[PDB]
Amino acid sequence: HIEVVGKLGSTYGIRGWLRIYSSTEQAESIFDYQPWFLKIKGEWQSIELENWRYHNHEIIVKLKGVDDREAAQILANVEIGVDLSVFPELEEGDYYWHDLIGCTVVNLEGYTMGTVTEMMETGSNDVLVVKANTKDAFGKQERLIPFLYEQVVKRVDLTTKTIEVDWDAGFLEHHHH
Repeated sequence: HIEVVGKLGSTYGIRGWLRIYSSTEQAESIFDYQPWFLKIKGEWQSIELENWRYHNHEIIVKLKGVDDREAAQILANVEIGVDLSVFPELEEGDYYWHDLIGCTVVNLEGYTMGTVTEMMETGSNDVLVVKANTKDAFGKQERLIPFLYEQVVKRVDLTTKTIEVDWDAGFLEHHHH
């Protein structure tokens, strides 16, 4: 279950913010987990993160119940932990699918197919449900693109949240040339 991933520091400002030091393998990664757990009196106390930002090469955090210098003072130097245990076994697809939701699909011709709103499994066939852009060139509202690696879905790039596919926009679409 719970594993240490950081430590709270000195209070900043007068409204509750305080510095942070994360043991997380890289750095900002401690922010991909919720809720957080502060070890107080040798016990894990759950706590919600509200926001965070940079203050001169120094990350600073703002927690839910903390709203002032004195309330943050109490938390100085306590360990932060998160629940890294396994997630429930999915009855459909895999966790990686979740990263495709919201990506933009563009075919080999550079045409923007729209934003993928859902991965749909109908039987043994998985399909990306793409919400076409407002009034796109071929009059389609939605596209069902087979989630097939190599022949249809060429690449996924979360760096710019994009999915490249070899899928015609419409019958009359012009090709490479």
